[PDB]
Amino acid sequence: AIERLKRYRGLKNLYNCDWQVDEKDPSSPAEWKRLLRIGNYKNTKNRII
RNA sequence: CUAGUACCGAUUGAAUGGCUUAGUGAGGCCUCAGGAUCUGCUUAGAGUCAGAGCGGA
Repeated sequence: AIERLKRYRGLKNLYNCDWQVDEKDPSSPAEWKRLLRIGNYKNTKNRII
């Protein structure tokens, strides 16, 4: 069970967990800082136009 | 950060409308004049040959 499943964290509730977004785990894509990240898409869109 | 809501207040920017000072004023109508032209009569041009003179539009 360990070698099959060690990657699984286990949680009480997804809505309450503190899972980090840009997690450093190795299966995360090579591009992260390479990716564009925006936040307020609404306030970006209308501003650009 | 964004949204919403308002005040003044600068340009008169740049316009719309009412009132008002001063000055100007189209057009037709009435009236004082003017007379391009057209035409009747008359002594008189000829057996249309001119001129003048008295009228009308």
